[PDB]
Amino acid sequence: MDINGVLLLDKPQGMSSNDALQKVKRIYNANRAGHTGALNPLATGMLPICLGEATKFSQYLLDSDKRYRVIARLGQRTDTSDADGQIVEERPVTFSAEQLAAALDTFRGDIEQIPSMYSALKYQGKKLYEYARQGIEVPREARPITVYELLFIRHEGNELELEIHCSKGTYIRTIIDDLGEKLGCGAHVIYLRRLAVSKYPVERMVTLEHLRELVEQAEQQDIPAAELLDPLLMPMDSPASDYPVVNLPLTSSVYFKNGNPVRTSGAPLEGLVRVTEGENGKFIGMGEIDDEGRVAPRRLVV
RNA sequence: GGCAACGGUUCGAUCCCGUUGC
Repeated sequence: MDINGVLLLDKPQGMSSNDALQKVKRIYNANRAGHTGALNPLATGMLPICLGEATKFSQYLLDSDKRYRVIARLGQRTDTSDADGQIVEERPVTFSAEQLAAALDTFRGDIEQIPSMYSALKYQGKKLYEYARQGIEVPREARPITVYELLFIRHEGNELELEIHCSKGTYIRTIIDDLGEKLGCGAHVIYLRRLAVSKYPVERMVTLEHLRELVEQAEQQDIPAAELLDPLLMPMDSPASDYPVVNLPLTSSVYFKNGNPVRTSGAPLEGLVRVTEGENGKFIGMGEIDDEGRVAPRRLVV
């Protein structure tokens, strides 16, 4: 009975995202597990973990929006754009309040971004950071990201704190390093927390220690860790919740499950959709409307 | 299932996802 679902963990600081994933994977004794977007060791926040069948639809989160809380240290520039690196430049913070508003505004809307060499973006088979750590630079191509909202939380001393909502693949890290140059002093990130991923309730987040407490509480009360861990998970189809659902009668789905496109009533004129079966409205996987208007299976649950 | 190339995701994912080849 492999476990399937989504766990909204709150990543501990100074831990790599893969490490958090493995510990969660082991804790739930799940055969398969993947995360839907990384968080740097320094950062903390929401890191969705897809378990079992859920890993199948992880691309949808991977591509959704994320909201962050970040504090930057003005006057200093690091080689990795964050506190976890060596300082390469240190200059006086001398920008006027109005110079700070103009800048914060240049990063609003649709913009192009050249990510840090210290990232997992792939170049010729290797991770960019691999070249970095070896003291090598490679040409990068500006990527198009979207800043939905930028919030000026404050500005005290050498600190500037903001909260931003952005599209997938956004390196707030780079905005700070970029902004640091616009202002004239330099700037690296010292605090980073992902508040949300897509329309996910921060109220469902749980910390690694909290999971470890439930496990402990389980042996103690002599009950299966599952009876406590399982309820913390979101449904496996949640990653595709952003799509229209469609139900098929047991009769129409037996064909669907054999890779056969089928016809139904309330079937969208195009795009992806979640497919469910008769009564319970049980989820059986992702479909897509083809040229003939039928609902063609694309990825199914075993 | 698997193996390989390449890409994705905010950096120490071989491990998760996708394209392609076998």
